[PDB]
Amino acid sequence: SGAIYVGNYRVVNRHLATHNDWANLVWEDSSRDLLVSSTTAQGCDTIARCDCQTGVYYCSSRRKHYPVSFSKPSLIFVEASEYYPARYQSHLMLAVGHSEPGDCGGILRCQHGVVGIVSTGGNGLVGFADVRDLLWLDEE
Ligand SMILES: O=C1CC=C(OC(F)F)C=N1
Ligand SMILES: [Zn+2]
Repeated sequence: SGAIYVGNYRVVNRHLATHNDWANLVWEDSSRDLLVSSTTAQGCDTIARCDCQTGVYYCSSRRKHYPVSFSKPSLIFVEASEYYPARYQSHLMLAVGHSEPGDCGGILRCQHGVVGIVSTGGNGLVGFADVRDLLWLDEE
């Protein structure tokens, strides 16, 4: 589990969105595994605006933050998980690291701020849904 809180936006894995998220929907994209809902209170997070390929992510299944190198966001085939069938997921970054389903929502951060959230795992990789292209998160 986990979210990004930027301005009056809450960014979650689409597959973990709650009824309240869907009732306060700003934007969602199944292909990206992302959903954004509106918040009443302002959030503590700053979104990275950059093309970093190194950062640190939180792994809940290890209670640990790991430094990683990661691929640039791309359209990637993802094997079946407990929460999606095998499918193509867009805007996904991969790193070598540990990820189980419940690790989804852990933050990946670089020197510029929040890069994305854990969205995939298995076979020794961790996949992160990028948010750095979502410029509208920073305004309005
Ligand atoms: O292997 C699967 C097939 C379908 C899924 O989607 C949904 F049923 F959770 C999840 N895992
Ligand atoms: Zn960066």
